[PDB]
Amino acid sequence: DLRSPICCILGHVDTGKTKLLDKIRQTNVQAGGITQQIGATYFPIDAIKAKTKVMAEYEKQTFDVPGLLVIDTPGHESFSNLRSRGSSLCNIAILVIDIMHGLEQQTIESIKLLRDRKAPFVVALNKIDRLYDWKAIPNNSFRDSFAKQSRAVQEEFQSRYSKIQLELAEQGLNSELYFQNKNMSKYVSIVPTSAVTGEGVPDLLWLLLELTQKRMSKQLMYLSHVEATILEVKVVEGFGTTIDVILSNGYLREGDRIVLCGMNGPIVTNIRALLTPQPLRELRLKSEYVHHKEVKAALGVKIAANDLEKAVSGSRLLVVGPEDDEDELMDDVMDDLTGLLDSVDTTGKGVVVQASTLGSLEALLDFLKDMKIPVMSIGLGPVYKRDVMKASTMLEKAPEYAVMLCFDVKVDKEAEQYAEQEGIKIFNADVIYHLFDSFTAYQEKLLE
Ligand SMILES: Nc1nc2c(ncn2[C@@H]2O[C@H](COP(=O)(O)OP(=O)(O)O)[C@@H](O)[C@H]2O)c(=O)[nH]1
Ligand SMILES: [Mg+2]
Repeated sequence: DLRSPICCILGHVDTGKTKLLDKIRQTNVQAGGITQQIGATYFPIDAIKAKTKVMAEYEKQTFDVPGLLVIDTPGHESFSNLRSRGSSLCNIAILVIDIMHGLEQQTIESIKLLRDRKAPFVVALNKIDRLYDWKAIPNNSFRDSFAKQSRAVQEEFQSRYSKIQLELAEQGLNSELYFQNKNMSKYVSIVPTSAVTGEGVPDLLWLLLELTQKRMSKQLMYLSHVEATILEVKVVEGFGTTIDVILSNGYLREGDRIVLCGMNGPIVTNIRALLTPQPLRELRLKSEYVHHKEVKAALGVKIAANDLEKAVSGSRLLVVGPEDDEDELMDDVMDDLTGLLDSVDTTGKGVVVQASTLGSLEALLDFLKDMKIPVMSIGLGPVYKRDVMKASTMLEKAPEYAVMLCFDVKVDKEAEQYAEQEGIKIFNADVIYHLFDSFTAYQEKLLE
């Protein structure tokens, strides 16, 4: 019937997003069936019902979708694919904000990322239990526990919340509590949360269900064509190169013929194995993985197959069924990469760019297009000496354009030394915006 929605959690360090995730993950004693998958964890709808029971006191409950899928992996893997395709990787985003700290640098970074991404999101106001002399009711709804609290506590909460709402107003986005908010489009919804007590978690889950079911009912339907995107390319012993992928829709089976985007060219291979993590320590001891002859959306799965090393993160994966043309499909999957590649001119004066994923590369090229800096070549995966040579060619005619913009990429020591001696400039940042700031700083420092 319906397709399970995908949730992603992003916040400044020590906000409690991991702890919150663990609280939601917590085994329910009554339900159950929550499985840790590769790059994600899945919650069956019954477990959510069990967790969202108290929300019956304030809101109408709907449980149409089979489950909720959230992404465990730290960072921004949920945005490794193109923004148009982005809906597949992340239906809704959870921005965790410490009610104590309020807005922080990584928070503003994440906000800007979401605005560029045009991705819908809600904010979780975590650490509310830390409010002075807060009396906690484990796993209670927010409004109930708030009503339970003393006037002093309510006033402290109101002060901090008002401050944070003001800070969000500074970033240009209007914010309101989820029940108070009239329109989701204009106002972002705040749900106060405590990852330790579990307070607000029912509100959060209910809100996710509401937004995803109502707004994304349109977005999430069942499709017989496969829908999947590669979160990561990782090397696992006994399998060589494997790809960790989120299967948003459809069925994947062993022995399937699949085509995926690759740096040099399109990759075609047959699935040798479909793998999921194994919870039981005793069984995990024999083998770290469980094999599935067939796998059904929505879940995060590790795919083992030939020629996976060339694979690019963020790329969509297509299965050629009978009556389908594999070559046509290769062009189809490659279309995003080619689409980005064309924007760069192999012939002309430009800078060199290297990125980890398609989405990061997209954001980079968008930034350069805005700043009007031309790009001669595009790079994916680890930086090598040749990639630096590409920039080295620019040195004779234009010293200023002989630079490398690299995001979330690993640079070889040989490449590092070569660039060091040659005088090429390499920009590398964990955060995409850090690279923007440092780069503009470099341009203005060369401008003087
Ligand atoms: N009191 C309280 N502490 C929290 C809450 N959420 C997180 N913490 C604390 O914050 C510390 C670090 O949080 P962590 O989950 O590692 O943040 P993350 O790495 O950004 O996900 C942990 O030791 C938690 O005890 C909360 O809701 N209430
Ligand atoms: Mg963490």
